[PDB]
Amino acid sequence: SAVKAARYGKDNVRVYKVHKDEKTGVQTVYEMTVCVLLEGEIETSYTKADNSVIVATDSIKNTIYITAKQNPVTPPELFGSILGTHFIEKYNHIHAAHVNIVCHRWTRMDIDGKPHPHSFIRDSEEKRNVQVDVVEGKGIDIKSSLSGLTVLKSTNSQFWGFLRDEYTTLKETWDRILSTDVDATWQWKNFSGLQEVRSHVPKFDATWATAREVTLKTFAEDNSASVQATMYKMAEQILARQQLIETVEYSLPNKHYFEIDLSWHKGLQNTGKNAEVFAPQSDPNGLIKCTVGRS
Amino acid sequence: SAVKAARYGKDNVRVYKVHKDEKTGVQTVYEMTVCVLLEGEIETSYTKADNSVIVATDSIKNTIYITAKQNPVTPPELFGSILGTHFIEKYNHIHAAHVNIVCHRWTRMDIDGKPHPHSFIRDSEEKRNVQVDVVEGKGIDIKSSLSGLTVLKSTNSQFWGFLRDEYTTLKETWDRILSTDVDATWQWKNFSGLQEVRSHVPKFDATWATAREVTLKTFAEDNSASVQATMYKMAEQILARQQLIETVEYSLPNKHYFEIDLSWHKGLQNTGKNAEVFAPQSDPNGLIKCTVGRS
Amino acid sequence: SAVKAARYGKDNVRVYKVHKDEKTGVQTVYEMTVCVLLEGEIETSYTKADNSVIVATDSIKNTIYITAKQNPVTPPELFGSILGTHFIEKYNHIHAAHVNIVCHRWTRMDIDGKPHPHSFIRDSEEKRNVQVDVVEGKGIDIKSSLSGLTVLKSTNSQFWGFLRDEYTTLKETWDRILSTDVDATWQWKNFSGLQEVRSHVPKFDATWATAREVTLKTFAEDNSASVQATMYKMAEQILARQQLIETVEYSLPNKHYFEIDLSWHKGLQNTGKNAEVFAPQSDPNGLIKCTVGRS
Amino acid sequence: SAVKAARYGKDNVRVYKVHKDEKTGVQTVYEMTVCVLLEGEIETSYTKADNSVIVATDSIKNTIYITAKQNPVTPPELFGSILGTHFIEKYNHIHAAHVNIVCHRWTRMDIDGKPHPHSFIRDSEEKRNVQVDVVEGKGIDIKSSLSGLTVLKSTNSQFWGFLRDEYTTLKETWDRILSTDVDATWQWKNFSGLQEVRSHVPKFDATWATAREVTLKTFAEDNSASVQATMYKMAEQILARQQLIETVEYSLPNKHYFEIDLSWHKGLQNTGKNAEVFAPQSDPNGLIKCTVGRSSLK
Ligand SMILES: Nc1nc2[nH]cnc2c(=O)[nH]1
Ligand SMILES: Nc1nc2[nH]cnc2c(=O)[nH]1
Ligand SMILES: Nc1nc2[nH]cnc2c(=O)[nH]1
Ligand SMILES: Nc1nc2[nH]cnc2c(=O)[nH]1
Repeated sequence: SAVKAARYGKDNVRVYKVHKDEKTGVQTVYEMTVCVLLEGEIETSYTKADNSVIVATDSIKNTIYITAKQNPVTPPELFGSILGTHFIEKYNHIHAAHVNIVCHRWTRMDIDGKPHPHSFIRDSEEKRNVQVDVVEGKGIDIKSSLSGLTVLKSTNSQFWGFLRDEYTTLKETWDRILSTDVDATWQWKNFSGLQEVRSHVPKFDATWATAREVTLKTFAEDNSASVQATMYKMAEQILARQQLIETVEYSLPNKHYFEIDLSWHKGLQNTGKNAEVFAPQSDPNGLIKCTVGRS
Repeated sequence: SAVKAARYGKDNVRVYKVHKDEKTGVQTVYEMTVCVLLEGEIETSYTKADNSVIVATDSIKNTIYITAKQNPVTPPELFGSILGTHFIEKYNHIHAAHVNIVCHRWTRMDIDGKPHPHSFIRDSEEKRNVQVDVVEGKGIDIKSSLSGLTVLKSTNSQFWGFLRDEYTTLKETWDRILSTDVDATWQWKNFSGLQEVRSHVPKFDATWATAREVTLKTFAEDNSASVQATMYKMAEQILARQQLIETVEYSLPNKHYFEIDLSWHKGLQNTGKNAEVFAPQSDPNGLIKCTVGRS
Repeated sequence: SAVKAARYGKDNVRVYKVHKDEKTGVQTVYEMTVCVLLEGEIETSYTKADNSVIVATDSIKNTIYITAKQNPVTPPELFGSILGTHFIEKYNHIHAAHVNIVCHRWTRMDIDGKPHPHSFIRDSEEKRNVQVDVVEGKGIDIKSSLSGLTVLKSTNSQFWGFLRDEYTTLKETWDRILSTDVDATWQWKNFSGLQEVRSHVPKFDATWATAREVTLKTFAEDNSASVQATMYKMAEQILARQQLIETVEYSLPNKHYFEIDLSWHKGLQNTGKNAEVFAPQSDPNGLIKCTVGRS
Repeated sequence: SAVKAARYGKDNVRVYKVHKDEKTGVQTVYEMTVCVLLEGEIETSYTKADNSVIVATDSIKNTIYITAKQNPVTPPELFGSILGTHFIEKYNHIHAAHVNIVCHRWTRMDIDGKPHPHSFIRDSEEKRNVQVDVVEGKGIDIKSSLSGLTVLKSTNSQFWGFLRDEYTTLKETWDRILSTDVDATWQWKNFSGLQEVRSHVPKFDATWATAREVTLKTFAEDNSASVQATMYKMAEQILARQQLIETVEYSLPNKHYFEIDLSWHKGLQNTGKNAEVFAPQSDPNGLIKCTVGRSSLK
């Protein structure tokens, strides 16, 4: 046998960092879950039980804290690159680092129409993630995204003209409920090193806000008959507003709402134009994926 | 042996309702999970295997759907009362109905700084619930609540002066993080019947908004060395602002954030006054409860 | 206002203990999640923010570990009584201690047809729990239970004879799938103190086994048209076999499996006597409860 | 801009099938969750909102049910093949079918020392899965695995001799607790088509049982200084017991049990040789992976 591939590291490392302003007295908090996986000349740890090439995962957890203490944790795209570079630079035998970061929401509270200096609320289970691959000699690869974004539109969505055969029973519709969770991922053009990443810092937070805004707006305004076409319009706008992006990827898990026919009960009308009460379905669910690039 | 208590019904009944305004064309959606358990002279289903006294759980389901279609599903406190009343009025042997409703958040999307007519977002995992108890010849008991409200304050929270013995290792503190999930419940005075509940409708949504605002404010502004003291303050205000309320119950699971001593590494200062990076703890967690009533 | 009720303590405290047999060298492991809530003269901590009467929840945690170290953690009924007793006896202003324990399975591995001395496998997600209420001058109250026991019988289950009205659409059946999670609890007669509990120790593990065996046996053998009737028989046998038990309580959340009509496709027969493929339903579900006592 | 990649289908389709032996009266049940994703000339559905090329997800669901009714659902490897094949063979514009199947346990109950004819128990949250990729003109690729296998050994596990530096605080140990959730996947050699998969049907259940056995036994008996070394040995044996296997992948999440120092309480000894009470840690956790293949050395 032979080791064709190997990674290892620490997962689920929860980190919280606070920023205090001595002047204004305002405080800002950052909470995220980090995962670091290493690659390199560690083959013997598997084949010869040689631990000498092993940087303890516990030490990888230590490095994460230490790094967050000496560096800025925002934007996550930067912090990830810093954390990733450290490993391939500090350890001669390590040649790849894979960093995953999940950012939780801690939105500043508004008390009496005013932003509180030190109170926060988790206003959503929506996440801002980044997957940064740092490979020796090959620069830095970044993949930004947002997930856990749940949306619904009560009308202005249709579905007809689809293939029909001996396996179809679905009835075409010109009005229906469209609900889904949004997983959007934008891949940045390869970066040569930390210095290049550092120089584009301003673009990160901006592009994210751009991705979020485009998604919501397009979703809300688009009177579709093809979820596929809807997400394609979403990817176009993103690619157009940010030149540094190489590809945009969407993954929309459809959430179905069934009509309930109650006519059997005193001629109760609750279908088609009279549909008012629906039964949300936990499963199954449609899944539509999409990767869009430049011509 | 003998049956001392029995209940049965349908759980996890997902429901969705949409209200359309022909005039403006603005739509509104409601989604919730309903549970209905029944009580009465049904012992024989257990003892003699007699089903004749059993109202099918599938029919309880049908009923929930029908009820929603024929009535207003908001406020929940009202809808719950109607649904519970239905069973004791339609069945001779049914003497009590216990309805549990969980309302999910579908916040209206703001596009271009203007509310969208038919697009929604799940802006939180926070819920608004109700527990209605309809008992023949004893009125309707209603318990309202809000849960899943997660907050954190980076300062202005202390803890000192607590009991100290041979089992204590916790050091006193005058500045720490305070994070928790909020579970607040207010119990209304017993209503005589559907009519009376219908007469106080406007107080349900208002009392809920009030309970929410007081919790958020008190938490944010109170600088106490006692989570206990803070929650009592919240209950006080709620009881003072709504006379129709008998008791207010709070249950706060204290989520801890530990200081990370990094001194062992090049004398890095990250404790006490220099504490910037913390480690969130998934478990365990303090749990503080409290039921406040009137003198 | 006035404090009607108050509790507080530590929750989700994970504990693991290993017992090494000094003769054979065989190791047995125990793992469980503990929760401890205290009651007593602590009102002032809420009304006057007086922390002097507060035993830190951190100390509560510490006490759990220490107690586990100096005492046997099995059976959980004993360990819960020891832990509960400690708090009311060590603190004068503490009058009640509510201990909840969840036991996780760590089944010994059989390797090559022989029990391994120190390797375990988490076979089920089924738990064994205990709730122990230790109240000063009122003895020790113990509620044992098993939960998370999932079973299914493809046949020998019926449902017909139930009530039928204008809300009924369900067809009666004489063959159907019965699946459900099992939640069984057995209340022990009130115990005077730790001394009494200790003397009845051998009865705890035994009865749990009995409850589990009866539940499984009855469910599999009973050919009934009433779940309610099946659970009652379960309760009966448990009360007959153990006199120290006062009441048995079952809570069965049904899991439905619908037939799938496939006649629209080449007249495929998949209903009634030809039903082979079914569609498991996540929700909603029927919930049947029952508390049985002695005449 | 342009469409680089595109898939779509039905996810989380729960299925239950029962087999009744009219002779013996013994019934056997099967439950699984299926996911089917399709690929092909469907770019227009994105670029020009053309649903004409779209096979409704609802119809994909119906198809799973029909296929389940007309064919065996065991072993999963076979069923996934039968299902993926159907799509590329029935739709000219559909070129690839990605089928994911999760198998839920329903173990027959033993009552009074004998197996019950129609009663089962969910004796574990452990699962048996398969990922089948049917591509037009490329054959059938199969990835079988087992997951959710949680194990723990209270001793006979060590960790010393690792790299130490200014970021290191961990102390060396010669006796510790080793617990982990096992995730094992074995890739089969490419199959030309359905007929070839059918011929090998018997190897599927046999290899699954071998992988599970090898995993448990090795975990139990190995006294290794590294989880890496222990998972390598497991892969070795599996590759050695089945020649149709090309690679074996292992993903082990080391769950930690920390010692608790109680000496601050009357000098109570609870560390090292005296350790009895441990604190299980929910997070974070170590994560070790590795893909083992066949050597080129003769
Ligand atoms: N087995 C094992 N234990 C560890 N503990 C900390 N790091 C490691 C590692 O790489 N392997
Ligand atoms: N066994 C059983 N099946 C049901 N199906 C619908 N309602 C019921 C009920 O009360 N018991
Ligand atoms: N606020 C608060 N913090 C604690 N930390 C430890 N115990 C307690 C308690 O009772 N209240
Ligand atoms: N939008 C949309 N709705 C569907 N409903 C069933 N299949 C589909 C699909 O592919 N797209």
